[PDB]
Amino acid sequence: MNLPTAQEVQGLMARYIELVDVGDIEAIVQMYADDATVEDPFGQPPIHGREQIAAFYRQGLGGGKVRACLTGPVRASHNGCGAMPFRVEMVWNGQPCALDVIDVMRFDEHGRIQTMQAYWSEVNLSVR
Amino acid sequence: NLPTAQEVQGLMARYIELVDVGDIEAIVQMYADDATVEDPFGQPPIHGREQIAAFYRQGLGGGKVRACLTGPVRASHNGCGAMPFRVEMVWNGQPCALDVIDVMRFDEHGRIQTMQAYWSEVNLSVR
Ligand SMILES: [Cl-]
Ligand SMILES: [Cl-]
Ligand SMILES: [Mg+2]
Ligand SMILES: [Mg+2]
Repeated sequence: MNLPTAQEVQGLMARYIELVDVGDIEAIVQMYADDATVEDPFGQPPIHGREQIAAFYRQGLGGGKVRACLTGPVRASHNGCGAMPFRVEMVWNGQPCALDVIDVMRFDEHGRIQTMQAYWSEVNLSVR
Repeated sequence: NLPTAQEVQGLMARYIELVDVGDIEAIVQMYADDATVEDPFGQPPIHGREQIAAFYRQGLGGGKVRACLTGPVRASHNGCGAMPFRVEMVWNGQPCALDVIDVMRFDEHGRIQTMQAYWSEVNLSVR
């Protein structure tokens, strides 16, 4: 693949959720560019490179008990970017928690996620 | 410093509220002087307070475009947020829907510095 057209952005971003949804940490990290960055949550400094991004997803996913699902359609541009709304269900002190998130991604000219920014803070964390 | 995350859920909601009711001056009053609009994302940015009016007067001048949040605003703690919504509008004279996510930053007074609107045709439907 080259720089993903808008339909290509959509399928990639939905796969990405499918991988979070099963917790294939290594297939996730192989969707990123070797020198990608992750800002998650957006505002905290960035995480550079596949090693660090791998350490980030293992800590987040390698537990407890994380599921994820789109909560509306992916919105894709014609320059290989996109944004998607989703909800992450996890376990916290045995209490089922959920977190509403939007991730923005910019891809590269091979269909690899070049930057990801995840929008959320505690206003989107609803403990039940 | 900057609006609190909770001040972001409020500003971005109010923005939606004003789109829907169609108020252009109340939209345009939300934009800091040096703001930019990228709508769609993948174009060139629009900057100039008359240019940004004008952009809201084309879209909205007909008086019948609606809009509403389709899920919660996601607000950061560095002045920014992102929201999903659905627009009702006219295209090819047929009622249509368009799904959109806007990302916004704000300033140090609660006005908009950058707006980015993500969508393309893959997000247009015909009713
Ligand atoms: Cl949605
Ligand atoms: Cl949502
Ligand atoms: Mg699944
Ligand atoms: Mg590269």
